[PDB]
Formats: sequence, structure tokens, C-alpha cells
Amino acid sequence: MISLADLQRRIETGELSPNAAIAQSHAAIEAREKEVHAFVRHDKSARAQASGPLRGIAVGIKDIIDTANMPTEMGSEIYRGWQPRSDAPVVMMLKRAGATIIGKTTTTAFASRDPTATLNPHNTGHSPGGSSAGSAAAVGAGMIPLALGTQTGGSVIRPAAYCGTAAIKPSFRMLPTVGVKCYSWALDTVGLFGARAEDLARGLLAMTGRSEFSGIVPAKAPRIGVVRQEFAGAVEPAAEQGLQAAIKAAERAGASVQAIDLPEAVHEAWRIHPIIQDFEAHRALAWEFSEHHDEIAPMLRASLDATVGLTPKEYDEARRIGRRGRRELGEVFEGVDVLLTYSAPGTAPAKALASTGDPRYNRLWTLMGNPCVNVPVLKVGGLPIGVQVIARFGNDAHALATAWFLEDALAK
Amino acid sequence: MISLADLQRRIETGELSPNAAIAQSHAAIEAREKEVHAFVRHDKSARAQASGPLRGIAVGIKDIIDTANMPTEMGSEIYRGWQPRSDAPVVMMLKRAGATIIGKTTTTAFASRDPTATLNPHNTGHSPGGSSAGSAAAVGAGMIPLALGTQTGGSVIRPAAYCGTAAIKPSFRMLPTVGVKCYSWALDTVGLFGARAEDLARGLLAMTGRSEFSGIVPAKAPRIGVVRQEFAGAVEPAAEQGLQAAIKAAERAGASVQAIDLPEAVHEAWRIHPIIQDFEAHRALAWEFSEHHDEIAPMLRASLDATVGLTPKEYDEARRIGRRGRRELGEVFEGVDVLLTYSAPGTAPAKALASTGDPRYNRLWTLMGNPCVNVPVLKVGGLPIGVQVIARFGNDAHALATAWFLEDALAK
Repeated sequence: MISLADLQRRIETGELSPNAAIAQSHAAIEAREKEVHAFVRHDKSARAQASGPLRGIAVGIKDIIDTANMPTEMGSEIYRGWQPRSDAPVVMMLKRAGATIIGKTTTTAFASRDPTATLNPHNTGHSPGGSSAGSAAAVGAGMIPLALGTQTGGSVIRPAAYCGTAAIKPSFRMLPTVGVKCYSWALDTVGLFGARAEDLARGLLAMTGRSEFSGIVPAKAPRIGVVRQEFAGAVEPAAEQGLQAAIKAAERAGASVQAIDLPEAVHEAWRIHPIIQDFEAHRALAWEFSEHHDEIAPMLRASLDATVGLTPKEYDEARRIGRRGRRELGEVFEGVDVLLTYSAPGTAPAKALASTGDPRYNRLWTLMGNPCVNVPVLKVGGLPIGVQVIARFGNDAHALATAWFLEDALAK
Repeated sequence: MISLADLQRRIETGELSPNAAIAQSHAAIEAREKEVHAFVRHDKSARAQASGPLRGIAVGIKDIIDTANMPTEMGSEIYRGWQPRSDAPVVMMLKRAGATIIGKTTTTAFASRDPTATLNPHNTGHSPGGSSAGSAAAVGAGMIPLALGTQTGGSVIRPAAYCGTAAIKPSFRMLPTVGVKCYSWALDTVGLFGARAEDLARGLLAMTGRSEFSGIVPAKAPRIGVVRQEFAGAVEPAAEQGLQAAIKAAERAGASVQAIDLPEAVHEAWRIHPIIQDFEAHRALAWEFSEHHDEIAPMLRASLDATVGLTPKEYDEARRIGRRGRRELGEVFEGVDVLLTYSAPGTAPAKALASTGDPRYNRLWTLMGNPCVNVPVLKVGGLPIGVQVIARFGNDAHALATAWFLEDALAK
């Protein structure tokens, strides 16, 4: 994988040149696209910019995020050829910092369950996950140093884990969703994929100019609370293997690790996530569902068909539960600095299964809103396995710091 | 003005057919549109639907709200001829309910300060307000029974007051802002324009399907708390005359009224509203500001050019202040059912002033998120004056009921 921070340093000292950096990505992409299929379209003519901390940095953008110079097809035939007039605010944050929008990465139709044609970089016979399939795969294939994705359920953390890349879903609403196809406005959150926690930090800094992302350093003696989300069902061995590997490394590194169960109110929040997501999806995709029903990809069309009867009443109650869940979650952070849990059910599923994977271990946090970071840990049978690092709402910086601490810990 | 509730009742009993109802609107639009100029576009072929609670009901749509079959030009040359792919969810809520989208109504460029060419229905020498100029003007001129607008500061309540129409800015995020050109995602709220409070209720009931909007009836001996928002400065005579008149009509109607001071924390919220708004505006209109700076309407261009320096730090500080204001504000509602205040600084300004009016008496409530309803009280010099009925967050039904009560109180 390509490191964003690495490129920056090398370019900042004049050791490396922006055009060279960009030329590399163009090469890297051409080197494996026929193998990975992580891009809907690649702008071969894309060139580096003259100034800014991100000059020389190639960025892939999930195709539900508006671009003014390239189509934004939503991973759906309904939007084949569709061309937004403007660039989404998050895209502008990148361009204003000097980034090079190198192409649009694949997304499942309307960022839901329907698999894309993208293949896992580590094993072409497996899925790269969803819905931010291309952003994770392209970064995992060393095609680009950065990529934007989105998460409603687990569309950022899970695919990152599956593809062995670092990634973060910032605190809810920190990054605007303007110009980003909505699935569920109560959940949709923009995310970044990179090589390491550090790369993610430098990215958010460039995009937001927020001091908290400036000079982030690995955390020291982190207070960690491990939650296995029993309420989310049974996990796969490989996943537990990764979590234990991470806990062991962290303890050796000086972290105080303690297992903990989540409040009952949090369990409930995890359970009603689908209610909020699907009820809102019906409003958010009302036009598509009403005028182009049969054109909506199979799986999404099915989940929508099955939920046409969700009511405003049960939806309001679902949101009440969500609020209760957040409140009692904050209390959990009185004792620990971060929570550690699985990033996915296990290794990425074979493409033959026609599944991007179950987001059951990701959804809760998207609803709570806390910042989440995927930390690549190990690989079972060649397929990557990671762990999810979660901090208090609004403390994305500490999440990346601890995620960084953890990365070095695993590096022995 | 055309009453939505009235048309519904007559269509229901069979007294009026949906086709005839829509024909009535096309005609009502034809009759005054040349003198008012409330529509960017009037779809003369728009027909009524056969079923639904809103069959035979024509609705004007503020032009920053996406429509699939008509252009959405955002009141700006930058988006001339811009055609959205999908209808915004709120639009779909109307269509799915059986309504007819009869046209797009004027909006100031990107919903800010730059006046539209629309004229006040009560006196063409005056402003209809803004930024939802056309929606207030069209309903006020008796062209349509309903219209959608938005409010970041006072874009719904103020123009409604100026044009003498009933209107509601529902609780924050109750209506989705998907497909609605964003100015400030922390503030942007969709609102409705109608003849009376009851027409609003019927509109929200059909759009949301929420029971709290079903069977609404005038409130009885409501407990009212009068707030003059001194932090905003003194209001113009006409505005006070209208307020003083509403209090007396209410008291004589059986309601208990009392002057109340707003928590200092709330005053501060009003004060920092501009920071949140302007700071976000810079991210929301990033593409426009960077790629088409000089094409931005003069006034908005000036306010943006003057706030480029706002920082993430002061921004977050303002959001913290806003949240504190929300908490302490809820307290106020433990003693009183609704608050009663001004809708605008006074009567509509003369067009020659090149101003859509000062939003200072509207902005706080948009940040607080409480549902607000404008009640037309009287007219000075032939120009309408209203008062703003405000209920605690999520208590929209009570806001409409009290507004309905007040409407009757004034009819004596």
C-alpha cells in the first residue's frame, strides 16, 4: 500500500516530486485494474496540483459522492452517465488542499448490499466488502494513498478490514454529506481509507484544518475496554484470532486492557439500527423506488420491498432507543479511553457467496456516531483480519492515536 | 388565499373533482403571476392525480428543492438550466400523497440575502421577504393552497409574515433535506406555506403519515409565554402593534399570557447563529465559491468574502453554545405551552431598499429547532403583520393547534 504521510514528507523535503507521485498512482492503477476492478472510471489525464499539503496525492472517490468533471453513477443503471453540476463539499476539501481526484471508485447500488464486480486485492476469488468496495480495494491494492467512502451500516470499517487497509469513520456529521447520495440521513457518514492511522490523520487535517489532527502521535499506555458485541451474534474464529492477537500486542505495549459488557440500552440501539436505516431509506430513495422500482439492484430492491410497511411510530420509537443508547454509552468511556472490538465477522467471503459481508459488528457504532478506526492485525489463509478502535464521540484524534499505538504494538 | 383543508373536504364529499381543483390553481396562478412573479416556472400541463389525500392539491416548490421533471436553478445563474435527476424526498412525499407539483417558486440565490424579483401580493411596491419569496407570495396571492420553502435563519416565518400567510418551520430534521440545496446543514429546515394553521396540519399529515397531525383542533385556554427577544434589539412599531394585538385577542379568548425572559444561554445561541451558518456555508458552497466566485449574487458573495477566515475552533465553540441553549430552552417549556414572539422586524420593506428583511427575530429558533408557526394578525398601511407561535421541539401538533386557536381568537 502507498502511505499518504510518506509521500507528504518526501515531497515536502523535495525528495519526491508531485508529478512523480501522481504518475506512480496512474501506473499502479493500470498495473492491477484488469485484476481488481476497483474503479468505475480512471481519469488518466489527472495531474498533480501546484500547492497544498495534499499536492501529489491521488484520491479515489466512492461513486455516490458528486464530482463535477466525472460522472457519479451511484453504482446503479438508473444513474448511468449522470453528471453532477458541482463537486461535493468533501471533494472540495481535498481539491482545496491540493489533492488530485484520480477517479471514481466502485460502490454497490446506492451504497447497499448488492455486490460490485470489484475483487479483493489479497485474493481475487474473494469479495472486497461493501459498500465502499473500490475505495478499500484500490487502497488495498496499493493503487492510491487515499480514498473516500461512506458508512451507513458498516460500509467503511468492514471493507477496510477485508482489504487489510487502515480506515476511519469520523464522528457523525463532522464531514458534510452534502453532495453524497443519501441512504439514511441519521446514519450516513463519510470515511477515509489509507495505509495507516497516520495517513488518515494527515488526511483529516488537510480536509478540515482542525488542530486536533495536527501532530497526532501514537498513544501511550491506552486504557482499553474490549467488547465482543455478543448481542451481534456469533463471530468467526479468524475474527477472534485477530482480536486476541491485538489484545496481546497491546498489553505487551503497556496498555491496560479489560473486558466489558455493553449496557442493555446499547444492545437495543444495535437492534433498532435496521429500523432507522430502512425507514429513512424509503424516504431517501422514494423517487427511485416509485419511478424506477424494477431498476433498483436485486438485494436493495428486496430489502426495500420488505420494509414498505415500517411506520413513523415505530421509527420514532427506534430513534428514542438510539438516544438512550448514546447517553448510556458515554458512561462507558469514564473508565476507558477507547473500546476495541471486531471490524467484521471474519475473513472476506468468497465472491461465489454473492455477499459483501454482514455489517452486524459495524452498524451500532454508526448509529452512536463515535469515531471508528480499522487496524489491520493479521491474515488467515491469506485474507486480512482487523480490529475496530472506538473512542468517545468527538474524539477522533484519540481514536487514531490509539489505533497508531496499536499498529506499532503489533509491529512488536 | 386558497385553503387546503377546504379543497380536501369538498373533493372528499365529491363536491369538487381533482381536475377542477387543479384547473382552479392554474387559473389563480395565471391571474396574478404577471404582477407578482412568484414562479421561476409554472407547469401549465401539470394535472391532478386520481387518488390520495392530496389529490387535486397544487403545490409550489421553492427552487433549491430538486424536481425530476422541472429545472432547479437555485435562484442563481450558476445553475441556469440545471436539471436534477430525482425528485427530492419531500417532493416525493407530496406526489405519493396524490399532490400536483404545479411549479417551482422563486428563491434568492442559494437561499441568502440577494432579493428575487418577486413582489408582495399586498403591495407590489414591497418585498415578499425571503429567501422563500415565491412560496409565500404565491400562497399569499391566492394562487395555490400549499408551497414548500426552507429556513436557515428566517426564510420561512418572515416571508410568510410579510405576505400574510400561515406557515410552519417544523421541528429540525422532521422533514428530510435530501435534494435540498444546502446552505448550513446544522440549520437548514424545510417548511410549509398555507392559508391557515389547519391547512398546514393537513399538509404535514399527508406528507409524513404521522398521527400527531391527525385530528388536530384549536387548542383551549393555551398557556402562553411572551418573549420579545430583546437581545435582537427593539422591533418596529407595526410589529409591536401586531404583537400587542395578539396578546389581547388571546387573553380575551381564554389564554393566560405572561412575559418571560430567555435563559442567558439562549441569548448566546442567538448571537452565535451567524458563526455556524457562515462557517458551514463556506463548506456547503465550496465549489461555487472556488470555481464561480464572481458569478455568485453580489450580497452573498460579499458575506462569504467577509467570512473566509472563520475557524474550526470558533465554529465548534459556537456549536457548543447552541447545544447549551437548546437544553436550557427546554426548561422554559415546563411552565408554558408555547412561546409567542415576533415574526419579522415589522412590515415588508419597500423593494427600493434591496432587502428581504432582517432575520434577527427568526434565526434563534432555527438553531433551537423548535417548530414555529406564523399567525397573520393584522395590516398596517395595507401591509401584513404576524406573530410567531413556538412550541418545544417535537411538539409541532401543539404549535399548529395553538396557532389555530389564535387565528380564531383574532376572528373574535
